[PDB]
Amino acid sequence: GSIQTLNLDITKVSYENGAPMVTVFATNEADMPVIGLANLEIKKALQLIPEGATGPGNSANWQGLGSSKSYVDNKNGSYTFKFDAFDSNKVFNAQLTQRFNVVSAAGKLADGTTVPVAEMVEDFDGQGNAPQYTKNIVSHEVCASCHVEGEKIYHQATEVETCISCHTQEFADGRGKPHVAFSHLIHNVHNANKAWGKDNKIPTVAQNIVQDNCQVCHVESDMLTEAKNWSRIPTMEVCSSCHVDIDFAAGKGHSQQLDNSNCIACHNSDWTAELHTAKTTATKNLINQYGIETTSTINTETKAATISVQVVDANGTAVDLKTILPKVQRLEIITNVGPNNATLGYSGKDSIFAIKNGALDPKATINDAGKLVYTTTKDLKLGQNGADSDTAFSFVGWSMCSSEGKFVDCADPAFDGVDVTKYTGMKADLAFATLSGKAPSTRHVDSVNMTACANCHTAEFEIHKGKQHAGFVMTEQLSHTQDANGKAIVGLDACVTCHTPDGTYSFANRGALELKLMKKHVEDAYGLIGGNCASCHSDFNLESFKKKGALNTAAAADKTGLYSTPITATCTTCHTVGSQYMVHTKETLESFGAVVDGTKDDATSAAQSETCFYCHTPTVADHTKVK
Ligand code: HEC
Ligand code: HEC
Ligand code: HEC
Ligand code: HEC
Ligand code: HEC
Ligand code: HEC
Ligand code: HEC
Ligand code: HEC
Ligand code: HEC
Ligand code: HEC
Ligand SMILES: [Ca+2]
Ligand SMILES: [Ca+2]
Ligand SMILES: [Ca+2]
Ligand SMILES: [Ca+2]
Repeated sequence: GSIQTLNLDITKVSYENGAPMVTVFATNEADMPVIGLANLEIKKALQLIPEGATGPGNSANWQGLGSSKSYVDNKNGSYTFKFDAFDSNKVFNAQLTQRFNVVSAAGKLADGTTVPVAEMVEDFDGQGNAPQYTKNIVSHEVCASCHVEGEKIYHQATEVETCISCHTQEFADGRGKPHVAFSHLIHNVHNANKAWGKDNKIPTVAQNIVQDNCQVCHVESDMLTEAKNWSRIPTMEVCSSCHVDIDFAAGKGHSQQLDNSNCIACHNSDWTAELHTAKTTATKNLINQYGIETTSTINTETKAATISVQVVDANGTAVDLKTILPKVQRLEIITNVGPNNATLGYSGKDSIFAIKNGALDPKATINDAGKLVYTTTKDLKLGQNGADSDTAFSFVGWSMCSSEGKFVDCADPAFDGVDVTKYTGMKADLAFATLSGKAPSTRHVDSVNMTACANCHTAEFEIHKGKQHAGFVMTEQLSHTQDANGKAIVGLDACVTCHTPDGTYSFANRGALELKLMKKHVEDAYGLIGGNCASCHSDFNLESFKKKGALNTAAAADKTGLYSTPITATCTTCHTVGSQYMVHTKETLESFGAVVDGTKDDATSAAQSETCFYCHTPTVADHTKVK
């Protein structure tokens, strides 16, 4: 017995006896009543002091009325709370909005049914009817974009409304610590201008992901009537969380301000909203001005691929590349072979900067039809490694010079791409060709897609933008399949051009795509993701292992490549052999048909000999599952 989702509703609030009696109804995912909850609580009872009541320009704030763990299980899915010590401070005012924060701890019913954590708030007037006014600015869903839903965010709770219900102005005032008010703390912990906590943690990682982008948490909503407070209610307490060098009292960094009375007079909502979103809005507009449509064909005689790039405008109308060449900062074409198991490795792949700072490479031309045309020079070894090796796949990344939200001429032929304020990564593309002229093979894209990446990195993520690459913006341009609802899947299959089974530039980096994303995020995003496979995966495509060969897993002493059988390679990214993270010894893994950091030939020969999935039945919900 296990409940998937515990739903909680406050269905009745009665003040007929003085302190409120609060009834909560608990249901599961099938809307069935949940009887026997042992850890249900009113974590906070609050009332809302309205905007400006504590002084001109000041925020609304949640005044404390107490808490209760005293309830009766009514044996029908409902639970009725009483307060032993309601409103200890004697501040209860029936003219104010009343809030209850209800939490149910993860654990078990008597029958031993597992129950997950649940949290909610609901607001009422002072007689238990619907409320007359609210402070509804954000909703828990925005935090779940980046923080694993149902797990504690830092401490105490899993949903932002619970945080807000404890980290009040009254709480911060009572501790003599303005910074622990939630409206200060939330921006402070994602912004690197000052450290937080006893340890002076500098939020470097949070700053690099959030980038002060208000729209990752402040989202327009009909369900949130105070959503525009982020631009409409400027206060020194909140604005100082990132603007840490102003002293309003002393007029240092700013004209003196002794209260919040005049902030809105100068800091109008339009200006605050525009200035903090201007750069991301401008970049997004630049990215959406142009597209590319890419084709590739194989010469049946020479077995070279010819890649043709059509620039298009926002409407999909042809643009002759000659008209914008002076503003093309880079265009790169990377070609590999065998989309399900790349065969050329990193050193064998075909690659070219066809354009650099307005200059065509001599190997690339613009034809009379205004398309860029480039022919591979590397041996593509088409057809030399089974049916999959009939297909060449070419990834096109490009960038355009830009300044303050406008495209500009690339004025410097040697511009090295380090200063990312001087150009924009544009929409990348993927083109398939076959030697045989049959339909191309394509990689599966049904287990991970760019929608997952975009939850943390935004849809405008210019991947690898800098000295080495133009910046790859991943969109429906390189979609070749739809999901069961007919939505275009934006896959990471193009990334395999470089993220090959042989790795990237070094054999030591687990460069294979099957290893690299999981390696990077277990090392650098563990605080957000940990073991949460669902942060990237809708599914595991375990059938894909039947199309894989050896995967590079290490470098030998002499810098040559060591390889594992593919399931072992994939699991050992996190579960390092010989470490505290892997019970199976090397000898045991070999007993299950694996090659562990051996030769490419031994790993290739054994690649379909692994018995792992006889015992292991991993799902995204539980990757650890065994018979
Ligand atoms: C992605 C765009 C994010 C959204 C939306 C939110 N958070 Fe976040 N948070 C994010 C990162 C990358 C980090 C740094 C993690 C690290 O390992 O350093 C954080 C950090 C926090 C913290 C600090 C605790 C810590 O883990 O360092 C807290 C308390 C926090 N975040 C809370 C939080 C809440 C309540 C959000 C919804 C309003 C929220 N975050 C959104 C990335 C993102
Ligand atoms: C009371 C019931 C709490 C709830 C719910 C949450 N937090 Fe909390 N938090 C609480 C206390 C008593 C303290 C210590 C404050 C102090 O005096 O120093 C904290 C501290 C934090 C901090 C550290 C803040 C800083 O040092 O600048 C963070 C980052 C924090 N809390 C985050 C947080 C989040 C995201 C919550 C919802 C998931 C949350 N807290 C709930 C008490 C309470
Ligand atoms: C999530 C990580 C956030 C980002 C990024 C930004 N804000 Fe935010 N803000 C967030 C929360 C959870 C809250 C508390 C809401 C509540 O119900 O208490 C806020 C609050 C503000 C406020 C206070 C509004 C008020 O009524 O006093 C302002 C003025 C505010 N936020 C502004 C703001 C701006 C300008 C940001 C981009 C630079 C921004 N926020 C980012 C969560 C997050
Ligand atoms: C961190 C999440 C921030 C919060 C909260 C606030 N601001 Fe901010 N502000 C932030 C950044 C990263 C920048 C630079 C923006 C850019 O792209 O140029 C700003 C800038 C300002 C400015 C203009 C710069 C100046 O020198 O005046 C103003 C006037 C400004 N911010 C005001 C402001 C107000 C009134 C806030 C509370 C509502 C506020 N900011 C919060 C980051 C963050
Ligand atoms: C008009 C007379 C003002 C009043 C009243 C307040 N502020 Fe202000 N502020 C004003 C200007 C002209 C600027 C510089 C704008 C620019 O783009 O250069 C500012 C700047 C800020 C900033 C940003 C500081 C920085 O980035 O260096 C913040 C965070 C800020 N102001 C907040 C603020 C608050 C909270 C106020 C009421 C207490 C307030 N300001 C009053 C003009 C005026
Ligand atoms: C939030 C839970 C994340 C999801 C989902 C994905 N990524 Fe991520 N990524 C995340 C963090 C916290 C970091 C480290 C940031 C730091 O400052 O250290 C990363 C790092 C990357 C990098 C490195 C480049 C960078 O811009 O920092 C890349 C290239 C990257 N991530 C790509 C990426 C892709 C393609 C994803 C979908 C498979 C993906 N990430 C998911 C947080 C999160
Ligand atoms: C060749 C032109 C490449 C293409 C196309 C892509 N990547 Fe890459 N990536 C490349 C190298 C040479 C390296 C460094 C060596 C290494 O293997 O680590 C990388 C690195 C990454 C990383 C690690 C963090 C980082 O350095 O940014 C990640 C998470 C990564 N690459 C992801 C990735 C994705 C999602 C791609 C398709 C959108 C992609 N890369 C393409 C070389 C090349
Ligand atoms: C985003 C940062 C990821 C997280 C978190 C996890 N995985 Fe992953 N995984 C990711 C990518 C980009 C790929 C490559 C897809 C490709 O086309 O090669 C993978 C691949 C796997 C595979 C191979 C089978 C497949 O579905 O493609 C397995 C078995 C796999 N990943 C397992 C796995 C587990 C168990 C995770 C949680 C502990 C996990 N992944 C997280 C990106 C990310
Ligand atoms: C990093 C993205 C991971 C990859 C890739 C895989 N696993 Fe994993 N696994 C991971 C974590 C963070 C944890 C929790 C560790 C803990 O605290 O216990 C796990 C756990 C397991 C377990 C249960 C633990 C045990 O001692 O057996 C199993 C059985 C397990 N993982 C299996 C497994 C398999 C078969 C994988 C390849 C398909 C695999 N994991 C990849 C993180 C990651
Ligand atoms: C049945 C006879 C098994 C075969 C065949 C393989 N594994 Fe296994 N594995 C098995 C058990 C009972 C456990 C422990 C489960 C638990 O919850 O404790 C495991 C564990 C792993 C783990 C997790 C390791 C850790 O966290 O310490 C991984 C990554 C793992 N196994 C991988 C794996 C691979 C790659 C195999 C084929 C070569 C393989 N296992 C075979 C049972 C069995
Ligand atoms: Ca209700
Ligand atoms: Ca909830
Ligand atoms: Ca900070
Ligand atoms: Ca295309």
